[PDB]
This record gives sequence, C-alpha cells and structure tokens, in this order.
Amino acid sequence: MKIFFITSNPGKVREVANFLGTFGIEIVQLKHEYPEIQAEKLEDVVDFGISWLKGKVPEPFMIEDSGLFIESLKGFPGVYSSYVYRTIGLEGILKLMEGAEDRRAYFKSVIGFYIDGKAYKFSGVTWGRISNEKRGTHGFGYDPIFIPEGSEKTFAEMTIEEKNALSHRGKALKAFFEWLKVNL
Amino acid sequence: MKIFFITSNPGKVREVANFLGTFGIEIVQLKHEYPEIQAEKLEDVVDFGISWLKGKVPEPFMIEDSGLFIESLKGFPGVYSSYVYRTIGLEGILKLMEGAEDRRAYFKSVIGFYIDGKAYKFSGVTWGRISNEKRGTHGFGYDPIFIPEGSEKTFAEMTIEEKNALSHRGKALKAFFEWLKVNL
Repeated sequence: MKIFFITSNPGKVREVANFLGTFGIEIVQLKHEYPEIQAEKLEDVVDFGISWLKGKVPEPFMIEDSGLFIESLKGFPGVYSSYVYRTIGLEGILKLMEGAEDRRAYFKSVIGFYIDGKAYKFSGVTWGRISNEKRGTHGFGYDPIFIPEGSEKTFAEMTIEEKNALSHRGKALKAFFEWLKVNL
Repeated sequence: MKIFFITSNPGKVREVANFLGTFGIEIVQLKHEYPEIQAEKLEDVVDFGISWLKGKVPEPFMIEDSGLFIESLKGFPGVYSSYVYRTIGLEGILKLMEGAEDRRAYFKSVIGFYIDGKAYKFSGVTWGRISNEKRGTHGFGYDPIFIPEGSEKTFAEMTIEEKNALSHRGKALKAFFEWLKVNL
C-alpha cells in the first residue's frame, strides 16, 4: 500500500519509509508546505495540518510532528524543537542544561493519517536524558545529545533500524502499523 | 492465576484487581511495608522495592508506583505525589497553578512484577491538564483535578472501569496483561 508523507525532513523520510517498508508499504515523500500552528501540544499542530492539506494532496496521506521536551526547562523546546535546533543548536541546549540536577527529557512523535474522509492520530514517546556532550554521527536534530532510558548510547550513535527499535517515531509508526493491519 | 500485590492503597487495589479480574486473575493485597527511595524516576523506586521484598513475600508478586508530573512545575510533584497530596492537598496544587499559562500534566504508573527469579516492568502514561477547580466524587488523590486528553471530565467524575479505560494505571495493567498471556 502507498502512503503520501508530506514533509521536508529527510531524516524523518528514511525512518518512516524503511520501517513501514519491510511490511511492503511504499512511503512517498511529497513536498507541499503546510502551516504549523503554535500550540501547547504536538497533536494540535497535526490536526490543523491535516485539515489544511484537505484536497491539495493525493490521498491517503500522513504527516508528522515531533519534539524534545526537557523536564527542568518546563517542556522546552517542545513543539518548537525544529526552530530552537536551527537557531541555538545543540550547544544552546547544553548551555541551558549546565549544572542541572535534573537532565531528564522525553521525545514525542505524533503521526496524523488521512484516508476515507477521516483523520487518525498515533503517537509515541521515549524517555531519557540529555547527555553532557554531543556524541555520534547518525540521525538528525537533537539525536547527538539524547540518551534513551535503558541505553548508554545517544540516538545519533545508533543506526536507523536501531533508533527505530527505541525511538519515539518508531513507536508511533508501530501504533500506526497496528491500526493499519486492523483497518485495511 | 494469583498475584500478590504489596500495597496499602485501596484505590489502587480495586483498579488492579477488577481489571485483571475479568480475565480470571485473582489479585491478593498483602500489606508488607517496603522502602521507596528518593529518585528522579518511578522505575528506580520500583526496582529497589522488588529487590527488597526478595523472599519476604509470597511469589509471584507485584508492586506499583505512580505520580502526577506537572509541566510548568518541572515535573512536580512527580515521584513524591503521595507525600505532596497528603501535606498540601488538592488546594496546594491549585494555588501553585493559579495564573498558569500552561496547565499540562501527565500521570505515570510503573508496575513491577516478580516471578521465577526475575523482575519485569510495565508502564503507562496519560496526558492531560490540571482543572481550574476540583470536581467529582470517585477515585483517590489528584483524580478530582486531572482531566485526561480527549475528555471533559476529571478522573474523579468517572467510574473504575471508566478510569481504567483512560488512566495511566489501566495502561500499565494492559501492558502487563499482554506480557502475561505471552509468558504464562
């Protein structure tokens, strides 16, 4: 089955296509820019996005929003993870986190899927901590400073299959795949 | 199958017994006090607890820790939810949350299970927001000031079966039940 994934993030592209790939699902990366609202929650942004790509994109379609939520920083950068990454970078988070007693954080991914006059949401969350220094050469964004719970390596020290086994995006994709086999 | 649940929380007792009940699992509430460490994470407390109830309690056994983590309060009261509830109460949280732009919070439950020279952990999380006033007559603890995402009612406006369908504890119990059918 084919799914059109509206995104300009190539790191997301690969994670999604490869995972859903090995069950025979072809993921097709369309680049149609859509509006991401400011909101307290990722799902709010996804809802708005699907509603807007109504009848401008081939169906079935999916979109995704994700973020790193840092406990001692009251959820920052959260919904604005992409912006904060490109402005202040990995060094900015590490500077903010210097001397922190609490380095806990989570990644959250929310997938929106549209098919048959209807939208469905799936989500995934991985808990962890912010590393004391950047490590690793894979992945994208905050991957080099996030170590998920139970692991010693950062997200960026792992391969796509390895991240997908542990990551927020992997879990939302799982929840999504579970719904798909039950509804198609 | 019988499971010995070491706890003095009768609200937890009922939720757990009833849910696992309807699949023919008899949950037995033993009261053996054990030590809960201060820790950044619920799972840390559970691990320590199981390790300590080693060979003092009949097997198989389970224990649970849970907490309400309030975003704008940097995860408070979190691991210390039970203490904070009995000291400052529902009124204390509401006072702390007055004028808050961000009322987001989550409940997390972690179940520890011991059987066959081995411990296993399961967890569940429900996202939501702190209500502006207390509502409802069911449940325990912060139930009257927590509204889970997608709902209009607080945890305390719902029945046990209704909370179990939506709650953190219900989700950990589900994850636990899924593991049980696969391993017994």
